[PDB]
Formats: sequence, C-alpha cells, structure tokens
Amino acid sequence: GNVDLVFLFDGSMSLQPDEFQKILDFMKDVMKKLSNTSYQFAAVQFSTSYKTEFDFSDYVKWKDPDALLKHVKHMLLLTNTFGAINYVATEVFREELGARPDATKVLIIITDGEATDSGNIDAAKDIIRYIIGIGKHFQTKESQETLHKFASKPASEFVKILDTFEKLKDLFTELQKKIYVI
Ligand SMILES: O=C(/C=C/c1ccc(Sc2ccccc2OCc2cccnc2)c(C(F)(F)F)c1C(F)(F)F)N1CCOCC1
Repeated sequence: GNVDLVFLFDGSMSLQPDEFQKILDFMKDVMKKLSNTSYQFAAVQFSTSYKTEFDFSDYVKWKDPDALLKHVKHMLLLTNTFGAINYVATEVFREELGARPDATKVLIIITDGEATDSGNIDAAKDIIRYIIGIGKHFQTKESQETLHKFASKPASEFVKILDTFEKLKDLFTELQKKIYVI
C-alpha cells in the first residue's frame, strides 16, 4: 500500500542548463500532485558519481519539493546508469534514509544518453523500474532499445522516449490522467 519512489536523474555534461532545470521541475510537479498520499520520495542525481539530493526522511519532515531540490548542483560528467541503479538499490532503499521496509519500491530513471558503464542490475530486481529517455540522443530505435535493460518489462509500459525536454510538461499532463482513488 505504501510506495517509496526514487527519482534517479541524469546530470551528464550533455544536458544544457535549461534541460537539467526542466527535469528538476518535472520531479517537483509530480511530488506536489502526490502530496499527502501513501507516496514518499527520494531524489538521486547521477553522472559519473551518485548523490542523494534528499531522502525519504527529508521528504516526510519538510514535504516541500522546492526546498528539497534547492541545493542541487549539475554534475556535468558521464552517465553511469548501471552504477546509479545499483547505488539506489543498495544505498537509498534503506531505513537509515527513511525507506519503509514493506513498501512497494518504485524507481523513475530520467536520462538523455546511453550508459557509459557496464554490468548488471540484479540488485534492483525487487524494484518496479520506469525509464524516461529524452532528446536527440534517442532518435534511433537502437538507442531506445538500449534503455529496456534498465526498466521493468514490458518496455511498452515502463519505457518512455521524449523528443524534447519541453515534452516533460506533456508527460505530466498524461500522468495526471492516470491518477485514481482506488
Ligand atoms: O506509482 C506508480 C507509478 C508512477 C509513475 C509511473 C511512471 C512515471 S513516468 C513514465 C515512465 C515510463 C512510462 C510511462 C510513464 O508515465 C506515463 C504513464 C504512467 C502510468 C500509466 N500510463 C502512463 C511517473 C512519473 F513520475 F511521472 F515520471 C510515475 C509517478 F509520477 F507516479 F511517479 N505506480 C505504478 C506501479 O505500482 C505502484 C504505483
């Protein structure tokens, strides 16, 4: 019944300042819409390294997406997606950071490029994983296919490709049409 959701967002060199900002604003829009629900949130920036920008405990105490992401600094390096997903699985989904042990775990990965690392995501198998690929780096079918290995199956449900960062607004509009009292 409880949902612990992690935004895992790309901070690579390829992102223009306005594009990075549009990611931040998308995340804030989602959190504001799902205030006072069974959702609790954490946000992790990934590039070459990984940083928990705020954790679940932070969200519970402040419930203020604007304040929680206010100190985010764009890393401007690579795109270590494998390492990032593993970091979330092992280092973020923990009591110490306010994760609830019996909650449904969800990961929202937001990226504008292919992974610069390798390996596996076995550690994250118990997490429902969605991935949003954004921009000109994902023009080809082949490039989009590379993201499937990070998301839950089927790709038709868990993988979304956006032409531009402006389309995050459209995605947020679409998302809200899927909100229900169950
Ligand atoms: O809380 C959630 C999920 C929330 C969620 C899901 C996706 C996404 S993005 C996404 C990324 C890839 C593909 C589509 C996507 O969204 C469109 C969509 C969603 C659901 C149904 N139809 C269209 C998002 C996003 F955060 F907006 F990115 C969420 C949530 F907002 F809730 F956190 N769930 C579903 C799994 O079981 C627990 C409840």
